[PDB]
Amino acid sequence: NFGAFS
Amino acid sequence: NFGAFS
Amino acid sequence: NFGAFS
Amino acid sequence: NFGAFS
Amino acid sequence: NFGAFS
Amino acid sequence: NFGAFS
Amino acid sequence: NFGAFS
Amino acid sequence: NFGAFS
Amino acid sequence: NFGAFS
Amino acid sequence: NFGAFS
Amino acid sequence: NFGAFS
Amino acid sequence: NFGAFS
Amino acid sequence: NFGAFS
Amino acid sequence: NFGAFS
Amino acid sequence: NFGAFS
Repeated sequence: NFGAFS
Repeated sequence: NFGAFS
Repeated sequence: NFGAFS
Repeated sequence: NFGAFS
Repeated sequence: NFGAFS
Repeated sequence: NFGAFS
Repeated sequence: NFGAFS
Repeated sequence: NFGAFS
Repeated sequence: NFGAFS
Repeated sequence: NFGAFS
Repeated sequence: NFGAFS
Repeated sequence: NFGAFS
Repeated sequence: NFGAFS
Repeated sequence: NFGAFS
Repeated sequence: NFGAFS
């Protein structure tokens, strides 16, 4: 799972 | 799962 | 799953 | 699990 | 199984 | 199974 | 598990 | 199993 | 099992 | 099992 | 050469 | 060469 | 060469 | 060469 | 060469 600016 | 500016 | 500006 | 600015 | 930006 | 930007 | 600015 | 930015 | 930025 | 930035 | 959101 | 969000 | 969020 | 958040 | 948050 990857979140950036989210 | 990938989210950027989302 | 991929979301950008969404 | 990876979160940056999220 | 391989996922990149997904 | 292969997913990129998906 | 990895969190930065999150 | 391989995940990068995912 | 291999995870990077994931 | 291998995890980096994950 | 591959560019996405770049 | 690979660039994403870069 | 690989750049992500860079 | 690999850069992430860099 | 590897840079993360650097």
